[PDB]
Amino acid sequence: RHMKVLLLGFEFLPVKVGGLAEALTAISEALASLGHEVLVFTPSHGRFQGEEIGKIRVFGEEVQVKVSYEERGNLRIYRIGGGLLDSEDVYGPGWDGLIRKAVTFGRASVLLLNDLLREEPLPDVVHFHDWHTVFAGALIKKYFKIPAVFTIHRLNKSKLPAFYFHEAGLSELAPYPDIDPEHTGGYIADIVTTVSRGYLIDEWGFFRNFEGKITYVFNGIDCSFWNESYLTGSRDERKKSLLSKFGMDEGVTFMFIGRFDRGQKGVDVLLKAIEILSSKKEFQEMRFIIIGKGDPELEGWARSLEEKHGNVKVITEMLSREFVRELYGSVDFVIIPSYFEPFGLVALEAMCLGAIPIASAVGGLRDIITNETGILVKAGDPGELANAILKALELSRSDLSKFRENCKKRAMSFSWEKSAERYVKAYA
Ligand SMILES: OC[C@H]1O[C@H](O[C@H]2[C@H](O)[C@@H](O)[C@@H](O[C@H]3[C@H](O)[C@@H](O)[C@@H](O[C@H]4[C@H](O)[C@@H](O)[C@@H](O)O[C@@H]4CO)O[C@@H]3CO)O[C@@H]2CO)[C@H](O)[C@@H](O)[C@@H]1O
Ligand SMILES: [Cl-]
Ligand SMILES: [Cl-]
Ligand SMILES: [Cl-]
Ligand SMILES: [K+]
Ligand SMILES: [K+]
Ligand SMILES: [K+]
Repeated sequence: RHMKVLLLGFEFLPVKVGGLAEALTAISEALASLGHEVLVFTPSHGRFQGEEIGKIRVFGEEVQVKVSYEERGNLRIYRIGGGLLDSEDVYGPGWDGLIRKAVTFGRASVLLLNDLLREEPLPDVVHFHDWHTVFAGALIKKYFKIPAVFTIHRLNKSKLPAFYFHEAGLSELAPYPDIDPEHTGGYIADIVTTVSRGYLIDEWGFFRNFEGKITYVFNGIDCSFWNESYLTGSRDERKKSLLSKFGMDEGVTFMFIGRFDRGQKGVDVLLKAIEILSSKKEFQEMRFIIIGKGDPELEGWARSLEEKHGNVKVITEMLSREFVRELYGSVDFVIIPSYFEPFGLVALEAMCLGAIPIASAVGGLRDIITNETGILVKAGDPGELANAILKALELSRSDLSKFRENCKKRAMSFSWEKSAERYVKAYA
């Protein structure tokens, strides 16, 4: 039953870059609330000012380690500062700084766990996340000999010089001049996981190295935040109103929310799909809201289409999640033309709010979006996307309502509690 878990993560609310902080906080809270004792080690990144607990030696120098302790029942959070762990640049500063920071975090973690073990038993498992925490995971397994579980949220696919493993005290893990840290993490782990069954398959070229000890464990979504109980009026009124607030009268509405970049989130695919459609007769019963920022080229292309058409709105400012929740709760479709997707949180947030997804058939999107709950399409293919948008527009029959309902039912089976229960089996 009850386990004591040591969870190593490189970000953790309130200190976040993208969604990882929130996902790790969610997991920890879920584990805790099932009754398990959960200790979290994570860097301070400059936000906390902890107690000195002793020195470590990193790259020929001494570093005084600091620790801030937050405790809430079975959930125990240790934020470790000292040297590079004080940089506010979570994934820095610079590439070299980052990796030195990750080594620093590895030695600092060992120090802390020794310090703690003076007064409590060893944890039953160490669960570390992403490549940044591999020095720490590998050192803890090595020194304290406890079962390790390695979870990959996103494969960085990059190598480090052996120098770093040597300096970390992990020479035995460095039999070549250059070493893939993700591969090392899978290698020393008793169990490896990633956050979706379709990403595990999309990356089987990597993950097959761990046949026999590899599985997937989905992430969750917070549907207590993402639901419609926060919105008023009916969906028609809201849409009628939003569109109008954008200069447009009613029409079936598609939304994209994403950074603007090449070969990732796929706004370029969508901007092209739109051009492809901007000559059909039905392009006129369609409204597009494009939200994000990044590549200037991609920005201009979007601003230009906005100008060319009184049918396209573009938002490069930053939207609060309260407001995004409003958008999802009022548009007809959300479009998710990713080139790859470890999990698919946006699809879930949208689905929790009755928006019907049209997504690339990549990674977790293939898991999440089943055939009664959204439309899937080849990634990278503007004509396939433009076509799907067309199908959707013809879909417009008040049995979009069947879809919407299926979307909600579905998205909500992705609870964090189920993730946690799943990780617990894996721990055991
Ligand atoms: O099981 C032992 C190790 O397993 C894992 O190692 C991985 C590496 O992380 C991968 O990067 C790769 O190793 C490559 C290596 O990256 C590359 O430099 C090259 O190595 C040559 C080397 O240049 C040359 O000097 C000579 O000694 O031969 C080497 C091998 O021919 O190619 C390597 C071979 O793939 O693959 C291994 C496979 O495991 C894990 O990362 C380690 O921590 C673990 O100890
Ligand atoms: Cl992200
Ligand atoms: Cl040390
Ligand atoms: Cl195979
Ligand atoms: K010194
Ligand atoms: K299976
Ligand atoms: K994701």
